[PDB]
Amino acid sequence: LDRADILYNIRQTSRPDVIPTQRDRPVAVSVSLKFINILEVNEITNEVDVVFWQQTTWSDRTLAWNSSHSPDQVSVPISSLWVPDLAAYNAISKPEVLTPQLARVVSDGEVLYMPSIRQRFSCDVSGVDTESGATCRIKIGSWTHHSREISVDPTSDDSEYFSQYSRFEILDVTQKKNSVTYSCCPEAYEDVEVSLNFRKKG
Amino acid sequence: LDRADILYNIRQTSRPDVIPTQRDRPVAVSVSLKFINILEVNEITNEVDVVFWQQTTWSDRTLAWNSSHSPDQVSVPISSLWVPDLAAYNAISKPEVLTPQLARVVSDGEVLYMPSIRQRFSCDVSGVDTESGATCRIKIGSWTHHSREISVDPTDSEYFSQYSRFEILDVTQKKNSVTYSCCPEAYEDVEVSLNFRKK
Amino acid sequence: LDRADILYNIRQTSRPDVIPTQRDRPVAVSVSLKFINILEVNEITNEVDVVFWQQTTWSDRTLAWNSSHSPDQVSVPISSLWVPDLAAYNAISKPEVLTPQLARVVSDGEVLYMPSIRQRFSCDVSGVDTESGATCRIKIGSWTHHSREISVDPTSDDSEYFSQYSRFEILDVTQKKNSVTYSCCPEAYEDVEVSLNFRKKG
Amino acid sequence: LDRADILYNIRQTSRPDVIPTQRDRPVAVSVSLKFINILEVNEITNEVDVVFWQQTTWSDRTLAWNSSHSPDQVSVPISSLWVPDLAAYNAISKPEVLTPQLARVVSDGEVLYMPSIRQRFSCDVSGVDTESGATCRIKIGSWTHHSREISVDPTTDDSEYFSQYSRFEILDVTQKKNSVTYSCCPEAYEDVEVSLNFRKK
Amino acid sequence: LDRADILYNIRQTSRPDVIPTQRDRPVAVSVSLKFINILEVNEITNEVDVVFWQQTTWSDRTLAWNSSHSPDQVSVPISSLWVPDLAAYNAISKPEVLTPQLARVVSDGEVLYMPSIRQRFSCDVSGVDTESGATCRIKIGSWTHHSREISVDPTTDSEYFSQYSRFEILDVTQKKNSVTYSCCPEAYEDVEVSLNFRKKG
Ligand SMILES: OC1(c2ccc(Cl)cc2)CCNCC1
Ligand SMILES: [Cl-]
Ligand SMILES: [Cl-]
Ligand SMILES: [Cl-]
Ligand SMILES: [Cl-]
Ligand SMILES: [Cl-]
Repeated sequence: LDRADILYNIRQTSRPDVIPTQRDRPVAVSVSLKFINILEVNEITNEVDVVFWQQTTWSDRTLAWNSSHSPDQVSVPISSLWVPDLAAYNAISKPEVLTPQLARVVSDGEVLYMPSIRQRFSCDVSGVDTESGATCRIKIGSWTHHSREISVDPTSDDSEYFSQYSRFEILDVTQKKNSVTYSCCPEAYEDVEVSLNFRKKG
Repeated sequence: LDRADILYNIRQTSRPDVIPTQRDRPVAVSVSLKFINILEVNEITNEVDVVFWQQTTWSDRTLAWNSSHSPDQVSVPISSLWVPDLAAYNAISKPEVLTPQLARVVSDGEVLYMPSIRQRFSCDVSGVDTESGATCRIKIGSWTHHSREISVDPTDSEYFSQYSRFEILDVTQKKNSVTYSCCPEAYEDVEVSLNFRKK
Repeated sequence: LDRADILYNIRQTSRPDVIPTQRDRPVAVSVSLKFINILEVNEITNEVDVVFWQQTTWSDRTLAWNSSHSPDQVSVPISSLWVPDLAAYNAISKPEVLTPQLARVVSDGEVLYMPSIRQRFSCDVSGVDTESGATCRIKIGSWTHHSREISVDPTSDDSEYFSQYSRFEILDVTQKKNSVTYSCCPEAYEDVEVSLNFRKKG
Repeated sequence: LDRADILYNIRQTSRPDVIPTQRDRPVAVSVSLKFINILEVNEITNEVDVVFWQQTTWSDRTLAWNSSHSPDQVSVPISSLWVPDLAAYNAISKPEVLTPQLARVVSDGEVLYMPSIRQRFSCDVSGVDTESGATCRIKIGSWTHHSREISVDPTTDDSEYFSQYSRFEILDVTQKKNSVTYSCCPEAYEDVEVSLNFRKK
Repeated sequence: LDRADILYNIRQTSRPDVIPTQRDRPVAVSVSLKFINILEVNEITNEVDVVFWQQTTWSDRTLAWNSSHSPDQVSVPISSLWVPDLAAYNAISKPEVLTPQLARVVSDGEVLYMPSIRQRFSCDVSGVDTESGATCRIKIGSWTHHSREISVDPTTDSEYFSQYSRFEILDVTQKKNSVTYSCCPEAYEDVEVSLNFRKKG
């Protein structure tokens, strides 16, 4: 197969509306935030404007092809793929996607989608101008798929991609798995809670 | 049936333009606002910027499937479904939808659509910096469907951000049904009274 | 007929690009503005930011159906209908439509379209902080259809739907029929001139 | 023919991607800006926010019909027509189109497209608060079509449509045709340079 | 062939989803920024708002046609072409494209795409109000295609820069880099554009 054939096959048989569950197990989605910038912070309103790369991976076996005498990977527009319906629970703006909306598909059906996103959050900005800094928690999970359909799991240097030119610096990033069960319903919705410990540079 | 078959069937036979009335009874739409944040308040202009989850439920029997050896529920893009034409009467900005535009469809044809919306409203901000607080009333109803086509009923502060400059004292919901001088028909709305104050 | 059949028939046959002229007479469009709010006024720049319901009615006989044992009216997306190409001649922002873009179609082919619009205008803001108030004139008519193709005519209490919470109050609204000729072309374009007499409550 | 037939024919045979050149001669595009308002001016940054009607005309013979016992003109969505790829070279915002995106098509294939546009420009705001005023020059031409494919010409009262309520007033509007060879490409690109001489009241 | 036939053929066969690699060599993409304006600078936040023409060229042999008794070039909507998935690594706003989204396709399959973009960047604004000025570095490369799939090269400063900017350009250098990230084995090529500029005195 060449790239043309693989991309034709994916475009022609793409069920972007269909979660690729295998044998009634959840789709395992990995999410890791790489912080790139902290642009605007307001300690009065507890609001932050952040840029991050959202490293997102999952398997869709319907995409897989025999890689013998074929490309190992192709770039696919996300409009031709099922993508997890991830939302930031404490976002106060729509995600501004700064990058081309393409994912990488490996011949085994692994998908890697890593958009650069600028987004505003409601989180704890208290202590931002102190030595110990602020801890801003960002929660990202499936909007409509509970734990039997989508599982979310966290997956380098926290500041490896962070802009040296930000007014802020990163002290620590932790990414941990949470679940919310709401009063209305019995099902749990999984999220990654990303704790961004940062401060204003002196 | 698997998810692929159910979602194919819905996509292929979706009449998103067709209100799913049964036996000439109105479609019963439930609306409950879960307040998440109060972001900007202006007591001079009487304007508020609010984030809420708009819990919206109704039945569309045309979506229903036999759930024996099948999923009980699927996630469906709202572009493939009829959705009530709800509007906030006192909104002064278009709703900014912060979440994926998917609904949950249950095998009995129940639809649950719960977008996170940021929107600006014209309401009473007077008293926001006092102990008793402000009461901001938000009215939501069908823009074009009268009471014989759509009924709206209330089904709320539990998921409010601890980091807001504001706090919720109380949320009350009433149903209103208004017949205007021009027309014979009644228009239903849910009136949500948000009593909040600066911390 | 049921709603499903009527909406199918309209979607299949509507011709949204085709002005429904009868025997080469103009399409009679009625326009009435119901003011809902006055949000921002600037007496220096002579600019106002207003919210209004634009009550718009006309007949399209191609939409009509036999109402015996059928609904008298349906809700139709405006993308499935011909709609008059109305513009505010003194608008300085695009109309922000706040409401679902649906019209009501009666079985005789009468259409009622009433969007809630927020829009900014260039008009006379002088006297806004006085007892007599400002008179801000808004002109609305067809962008491309002259008087032989579209006629515009004005169609309750002026303040009936006006927000009690506005910094402003309405003293009077008058709506009258005008015509504009541009220097380039011989034809007249009909408009409704809406005079909004309002003042600061102070 | 009635309007329904003409609009069906245009919609069914519309090649909006295809420049309607005749025998490898350029498409003659006429462009005239009618200024409606000057909303924000900044003499520090040399930026202006303007509203104008962009009167745009050209011929597309593929649209033409026999007008005997037929309408002489129809309103057509620009999504069903080829439109010149005009750009303002010194625009610093996207054109905000305020009006329905319809053009007039005459039975001979003449197209008239006149959107109301709000747009921000980088131009000379110096002297805006003086008697002689500022001269803000706006250059509009085809982004991708050189002079053998598109020619641009100014059309053959400057304040006739200008808002009486603007903080500003128009002293003069002049339009001149330029034909410029840029470093990237060997071909010449035509533009209309519109000089807006205006001042604060 | 006429333009209508060429544009039909391209629309029917272009494969916009398919990188036009030849014999498993990378697609050679050339990128050069022509700075048009510097609109807003903030030395406190280290943010700049810039307008530039992004001159972008590559070959797609699947677009080629016999140019004998045919146009040498056509204007094609980029939605009908494969375009490199270029991103500015230090952009903090989405690119605001100010120009019609058309590329030029030559009969040999060479593509020229040159949008005017307004975009905000995180870069070194320190020294902007001094004689030596600030040096703001902008890195542009393929978001998803590593060096075996896409190579990025500069073509070899103030020619199109607005005389009305509050700022002036002292120097522009454009040089080729390769970045390997810790997670993954492949290198991604980028053009690093160093914009040395200052406030006019
Ligand atoms: O459906 C969700 C929900 C949240 C809160 C309440 Cl009170 C009810 C339902 C849970 C899944 N994510 C979207 C919202
Ligand atoms: Cl690829
Ligand atoms: Cl599902
Ligand atoms: Cl209906
Ligand atoms: Cl017409
Ligand atoms: Cl061409």
